[PDB]
Amino acid sequence: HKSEVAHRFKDLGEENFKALVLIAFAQYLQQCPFEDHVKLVNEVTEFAKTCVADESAENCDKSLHTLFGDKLCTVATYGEMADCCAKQEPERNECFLQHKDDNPNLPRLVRPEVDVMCTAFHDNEETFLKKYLYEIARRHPYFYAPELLFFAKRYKAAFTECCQAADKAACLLPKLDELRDEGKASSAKQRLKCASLQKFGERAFKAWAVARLSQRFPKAEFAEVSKLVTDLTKVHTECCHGDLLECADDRADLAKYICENQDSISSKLKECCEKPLLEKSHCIAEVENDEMPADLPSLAADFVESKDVCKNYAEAKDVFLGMFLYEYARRHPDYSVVLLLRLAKTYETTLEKCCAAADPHECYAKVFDEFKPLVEEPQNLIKQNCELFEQLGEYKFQNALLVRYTKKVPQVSTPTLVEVSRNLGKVGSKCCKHPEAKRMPCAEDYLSVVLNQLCVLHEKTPVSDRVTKCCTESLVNRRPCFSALEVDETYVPCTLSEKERQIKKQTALVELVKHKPKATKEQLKAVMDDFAAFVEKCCKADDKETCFAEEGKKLVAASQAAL
Ligand SMILES: O=C(O)CCCCCCCCCCCNc1ccc([N+](=O)[O-])c2nonc12
Ligand SMILES: O=C(O)CCCCCCCCCCCNc1ccc([N+](=O)[O-])c2nonc12
Repeated sequence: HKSEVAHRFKDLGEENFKALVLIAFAQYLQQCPFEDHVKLVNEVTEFAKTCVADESAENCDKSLHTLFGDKLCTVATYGEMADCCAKQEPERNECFLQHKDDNPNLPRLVRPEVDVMCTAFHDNEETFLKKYLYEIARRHPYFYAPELLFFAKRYKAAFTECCQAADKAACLLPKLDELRDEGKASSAKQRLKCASLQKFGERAFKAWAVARLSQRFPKAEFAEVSKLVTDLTKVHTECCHGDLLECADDRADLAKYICENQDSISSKLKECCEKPLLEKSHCIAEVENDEMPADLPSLAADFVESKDVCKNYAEAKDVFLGMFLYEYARRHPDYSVVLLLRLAKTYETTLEKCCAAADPHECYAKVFDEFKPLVEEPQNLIKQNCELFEQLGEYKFQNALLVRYTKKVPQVSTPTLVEVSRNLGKVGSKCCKHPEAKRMPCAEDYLSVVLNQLCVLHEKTPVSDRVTKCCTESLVNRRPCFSALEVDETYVPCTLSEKERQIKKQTALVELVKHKPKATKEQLKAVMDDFAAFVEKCCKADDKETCFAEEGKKLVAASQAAL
């Protein structure tokens, strides 16, 4: 047991050890140069082999925070992450974490042309892929390191199969702009999992987990789900605390376990558990929810009618609420996790109040009646925005929400709002196409992450106490806290693209609603319609920028005159 580097090296392999170590160095020291990290990665990788050969060799006994911190401390003074070294453990590693730059300073990543890129690769495949992990982990310091190993293998395959194609650009770019989209979503989706542990606790995270895993594996018993939750919570605690080697291994041992215990988990993991290691864990995560068992008793007899309701609750409070979550969640694949958790806390309060009572049954009898307005509230919201999407179209719909929510929160920065609206646009596409039954959990997967992305950015750049209240108040009732955000008060002041030529128009309107929030949907559409007539006329004159300058600062006091 003596060595922890060795236990990892043996388990993960030479190739993965090197990689996860590079991800971890880039995640802690984001501003530090590429060539310097590789130097250190190799230094510890060579050292780890030393310990595999002899576990009782010098400094092999040391923990990975003591080891990776020291190596990282070799130049780092860095700047605020300079004093992180003085701290001298467990303060040293704890420092590195709180100091992770979510909103980086780092220069914008500019895509060099196909032939240019295919010759940095091929020639030096090695440092090429090692640059990919370096640049991603830097700009995404909560990016699921084991997931990023799978992304590097998808990036290598898009290059070790496209640079050798008749049409190189048509091969590379549709897969390289897919891989780019898929990783931005994975960083956001994991940054929320982390926030759920850091800003809400182990119990909230574990509750989300019990709900979700119960929805996915309804055939599986309660003791089984509880095993997976316990293991899953371990992987993410480590992965979120920067123990990238430990969790990567624990995610591997869990993928393995699921595959050897399918009978007691699901039927839908057949091909998943035949796939290679990195694909395996990813497969199981994106797997389709299994069928809920045929027959099954009504929750009421076990959580309302039973005399032992307050007995089993006072005895084991968390187990009984876990069983409520498990039993409700598995019967409800149609409900979102967040929703199922509201019903669990709602129930928790009815028990906390009623089991103190002289007649608990006559007190908590009508509890499933508190649940109806809770379920109905989002059910109605989806088949509303879906009707509005089918009506207005992706662009117009986004503009409806952009205006609405800029009026509600002009404090939240313009690009956070434009990006928020553009994620909800995807709810209109991707989620409304689905039938009723699949739509609601589909909806939270873009909302949860976009409200949390907005929340996370609000730490580096705080502007409102009102927003900060929702970003903390509660995990689950975050969505209604933003929906019931009435507003604030009286403290308010040519071509080249098409998809982005829309954002240019969006960011403008967002700012326009920032300035004049009293403007009516009549006024705002009248200005944006006369905006369309500005670009249309000027992109067809034979004195191009002469029209943009003179006829542009012509509607400036025709919009400001429409006040
Ligand atoms: O799923 C993985 O992360 C990779 C593990 C390997 C695959 C195992 C099977 C799938 C388990 C799915 C459950 C994921 N747990 C989660 C907990 C808490 C929050 N939260 O926001 O509070 C989540 N948001 O999205 N997911 C969350
Ligand atoms: O699990 C749950 O019940 C919770 C999610 C249920 C799924 C609901 C899907 C309906 C369509 C919603 C689309 C419009 N809504 C919103 C836009 C913008 C912001 N913003 O703050 O910028 C919002 N905050 O709240 N709602 C927001």
